[PDB]
Amino acid sequence: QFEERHLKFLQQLGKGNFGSVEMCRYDPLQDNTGEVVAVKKLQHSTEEHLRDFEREIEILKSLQHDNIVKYKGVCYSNLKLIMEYLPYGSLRDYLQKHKERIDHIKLLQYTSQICKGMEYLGTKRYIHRDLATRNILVENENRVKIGDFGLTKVLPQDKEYYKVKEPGESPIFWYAPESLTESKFSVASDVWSFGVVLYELFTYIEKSKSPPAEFMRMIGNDKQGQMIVFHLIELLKNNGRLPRPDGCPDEIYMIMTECWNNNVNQRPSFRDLALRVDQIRDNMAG
Ligand SMILES: CNC(=O)c1cnc(N)c2cc(-c3ccc(S(=O)(=O)NC(C)(C)C)cc3)sc12
Repeated sequence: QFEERHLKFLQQLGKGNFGSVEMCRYDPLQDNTGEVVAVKKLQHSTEEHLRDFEREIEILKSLQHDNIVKYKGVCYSNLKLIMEYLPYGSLRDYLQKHKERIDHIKLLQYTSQICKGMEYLGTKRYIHRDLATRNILVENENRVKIGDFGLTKVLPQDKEYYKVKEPGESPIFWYAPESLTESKFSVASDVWSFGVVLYELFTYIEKSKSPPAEFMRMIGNDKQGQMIVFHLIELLKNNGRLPRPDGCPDEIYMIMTECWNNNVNQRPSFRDLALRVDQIRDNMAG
């Protein structure tokens, strides 16, 4: 395992209401020859939260895939998860800061990798429940990985869905309708979220174009607080949806819209999604 005493803090990478990822240097020989790693820890340890963190760590440990962040180990005294440090960080920040270097063909390469990373999860009956460009990491120009599994749940053997309602704030603007109204999470709800990820990528993370910004405008910025979800549910029930990002090809937007089907069973699989995207990639290549 990794010793507490040998992990040097360098900087904070992410923060939340119950988590944090810091950039650290694991220098066991204290001779500045150790590698830099990412360490995630609970922002406010609660036994409930610690139990989930334990399961999260097992989830990631059971995953080994080119498009999934690598698990390096744990750190015991306050549990700490030691992962590989992807130098380009989140896809959300990367994309926003370097939009001039990333074209549509690249966005589709990232898109395809995310699909293969999600198909892999589904193969283990794992439901991510939190896909968003802020947890997709960039190893390099050409490689992205799903980098966080803090809300990931395993489907029970007898059901094709999982019900859960965790205390606090949820990323509602990425949630499928049945997840908002019924707290139901499945591969299909992951596909709904995937379509929001696709949207994100093609907006190049323009601040006014984010899902929250776009939905709040549709709902009405003069909105309340507990009633926000209620209105969001109505808006999606009447087929209201995120607009086609600027410069986004009609064939890409249709993939997004198909992922955003109210009919849970009518949404495409991650395999077919990879298929259509790779097809489009080729059609743009030659
Ligand atoms: C510049 N390089 C980096 O920044 C970097 C390098 N290596 C990594 N492995 C990671 C992982 C990151 C991350 C960031 C937010 C979330 S999150 O889903 O929002 N969850 C919280 C905030 C509660 C932790 C998950 C993971 S960034 C990053």
